Amino acid sequence: SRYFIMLCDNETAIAHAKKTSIWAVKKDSSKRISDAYKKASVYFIFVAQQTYNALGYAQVVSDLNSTELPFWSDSSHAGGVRIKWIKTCNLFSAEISEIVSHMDHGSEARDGMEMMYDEGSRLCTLINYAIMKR
Repeated sequence: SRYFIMLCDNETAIAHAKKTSIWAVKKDSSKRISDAYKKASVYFIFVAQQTYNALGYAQVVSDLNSTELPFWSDSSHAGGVRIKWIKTCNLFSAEISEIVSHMDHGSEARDGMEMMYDEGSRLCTLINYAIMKR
């Protein structure tokens, strides 16, 4: 399993993705994600950019496609992927936020980056736990 963070700075993008199960992948992250999709189960963990709220996580279930992008995409995006939502939420967890704060080997997460297996596993557990506690 391989895990990537999507930092959402646009409420309409996440709302649309929660309804339509498509995400737009940035040109700078697309090569790594597409390659990972061919080699492993790939998960996107969605986090709000401004607050580090947990928004959910999903499995990627199609490869990068420049011909299927959601309406909110722009010239920074290479293509879309279809996703399968596993959990959806909108909550603040200080434990989740701390992981995001240090995801770039001690520096703050960057949108589209791949995280370590341990970080992905922990984040998915923390999302499940936060949901069951709220």
